[PDB]
Amino acid sequence: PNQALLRILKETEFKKIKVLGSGAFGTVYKGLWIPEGEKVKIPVAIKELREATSPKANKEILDEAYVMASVDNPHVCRLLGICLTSTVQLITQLMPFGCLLDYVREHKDNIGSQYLLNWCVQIAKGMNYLEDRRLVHRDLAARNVLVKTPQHVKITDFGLAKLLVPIKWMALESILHRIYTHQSDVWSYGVTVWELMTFGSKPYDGIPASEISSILEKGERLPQPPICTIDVYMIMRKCWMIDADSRPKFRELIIEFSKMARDPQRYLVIQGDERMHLPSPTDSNFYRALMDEEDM
Amino acid sequence: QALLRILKETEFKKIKVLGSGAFGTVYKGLWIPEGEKVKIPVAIKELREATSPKANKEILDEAYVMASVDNPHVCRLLGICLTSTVQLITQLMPFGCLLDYVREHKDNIGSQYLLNWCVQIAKGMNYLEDRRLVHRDLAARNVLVKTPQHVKITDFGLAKLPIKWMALESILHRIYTHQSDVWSYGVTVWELMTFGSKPYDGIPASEISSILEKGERLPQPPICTIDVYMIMRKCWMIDADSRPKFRELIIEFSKMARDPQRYLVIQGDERMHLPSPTDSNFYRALMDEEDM
Ligand SMILES: Nc1ncnc2c1ncn2[C@@H]1O[C@H](COP(=O)(O)OP(=O)(O)NP(=O)(O)O)[C@@H](O)[C@H]1O
Ligand SMILES: Nc1ncnc2c1ncn2[C@@H]1O[C@H](COP(=O)(O)OP(=O)(O)NP(=O)(O)O)[C@@H](O)[C@H]1O
Ligand SMILES: [Mg+2]
Ligand SMILES: [Mg+2]
Repeated sequence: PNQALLRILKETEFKKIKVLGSGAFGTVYKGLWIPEGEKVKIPVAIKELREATSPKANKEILDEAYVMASVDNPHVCRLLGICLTSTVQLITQLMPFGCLLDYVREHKDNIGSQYLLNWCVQIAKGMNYLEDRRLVHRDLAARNVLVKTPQHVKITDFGLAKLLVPIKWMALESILHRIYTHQSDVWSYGVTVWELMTFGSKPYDGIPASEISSILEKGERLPQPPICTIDVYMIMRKCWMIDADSRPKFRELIIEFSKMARDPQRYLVIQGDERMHLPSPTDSNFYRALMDEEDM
Repeated sequence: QALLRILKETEFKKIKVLGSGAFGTVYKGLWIPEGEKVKIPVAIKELREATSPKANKEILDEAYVMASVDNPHVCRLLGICLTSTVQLITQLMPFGCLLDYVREHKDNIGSQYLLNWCVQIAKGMNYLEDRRLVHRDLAARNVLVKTPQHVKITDFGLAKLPIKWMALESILHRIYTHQSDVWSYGVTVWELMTFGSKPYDGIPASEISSILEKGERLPQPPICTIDVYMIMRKCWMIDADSRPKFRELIIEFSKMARDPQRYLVIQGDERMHLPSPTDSNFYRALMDEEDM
């Protein structure tokens, strides 16, 4: 792993200036990195991990980080820099749009089927890249897709679970036997797609994680999203098959959700979809040049 | 046409006043995507002379061209807003322009850095020559820094819509060709090698065209060997067809950047900053995702 792809930061190089949110693994501040000997202050995203439980040695952390920093894909967020102190602080590119989950919740009325189906494509491509790299995310969820632009999404918090439980997003084998494979990540992908098709609903609402394994071991799955058709749900329902090797491979999902994007009026049904905002070329280039710029 | 976004004056909102010049004024702007909760830092250019609907037609037409300059080393016109007066939207560069940068880093700036900016500025200018475009307003002030290791040329085609940088023929006959930009390039390079000095300082603009014909040229920058100043001087030939072409200055500078100590003599060059691989990937990943 290119040991130059991860830059070691001294705590004096950057500043916390805001709290964007917290999760099971740490707190994420919006940050500013002042290049040594420069008057500019560049927007970053510091995530401070919480040690528990229980802690890795400084060297082993580096090794895992050198791997998270070696992630090169248009749809997978890469670890830019790290900071070892009394705590460990990860540094990534600041995403102003926030996570995808929050995005749809904000826009439950404005999304077109073209958008949704495309995000499933981008997430799948991203997960596929990770799969091809023999890397297991472990923690895939719609909260963990950041929106770079409304038409470009990426995946964060990769391999954090390896350093340091999202029960309602885990496949059965992960819950019961701590098994984590590219196929368990597929199940999580299914839940994520569910989250998207329901404009930010909560998986198993009211049902305590305590016994999610129970309902699952009894064949209980999530409601067929209101806007989905059978073609689509057949796929989701396939991602949640107790037999792991029965679930779709990511490369196949790319093709599946791609084929569906060819005519999104067919696989998805939405209020103003007949006339809802499709990404215009002249609009997309503006977004890309000003905010994106990365090869994809 | 997809390159130029006609912005509604609502979408964007000026904020800080970054500066003013010959062609207009610059503000730190904010593009607020119509349906989004995001505020995104841009760079706004309010042309200093107002404009009417007919001049607008001619303006957009150039604006499409400016929107099409797709080069890592030349700034692209992202969006435009026709109103009482025309407004242009480009990327905002926190590092500011290359001129103010050299002056506030005289002692920090080493061989490798200077000789590289030159190469880049040549690449950008060569791109404009390859596309038969005439910059007209080249100067260290027009060359923006994206990262201390990646510079870009701005205010292209703004002239079509400065004496001390202009070529002789530009001053005496308002002629602007690629070789006349090669002249402005020479002065630009000079600006840098002198860590920001003013060209022909103490000599009134109206009397600049004069001294040129008597054979007066900017002095050899204190840090320049003859391999370099020979090139700067060749850019200032009276015969336009005699000065270097941009495709050549790229080569000749690339030659020197592969052995910086020799062609540029700077005190404390031995300790001077080397752009480490990691520190670079950090800048690129964070700021310039255009593979610098
Ligand atoms: N690069 C980023 N840019 C902008 N916001 C970010 C970025 N990374 C994380 N966030 C925000 O950080 C907030 C919460 O931090 P986080 O640690 O990701 O919790 P989480 O991912 O929702 N829960 P978890 O599954 O345990 O990681 C999320 O809502 C994200 O929107
Ligand atoms: N994209 C940008 N990002 C940051 N600053 C910018 C950007 N574009 C222009 N500026 C600033 O705008 C300020 C004023 O420049 P301007 O009004 O274009 O005239 P100028 O730089 O003197 N060139 P000129 O046209 O010959 O007057 C400069 O100091 C730049 O630093
Ligand atoms: Mg997250
Ligand atoms: Mg300028």
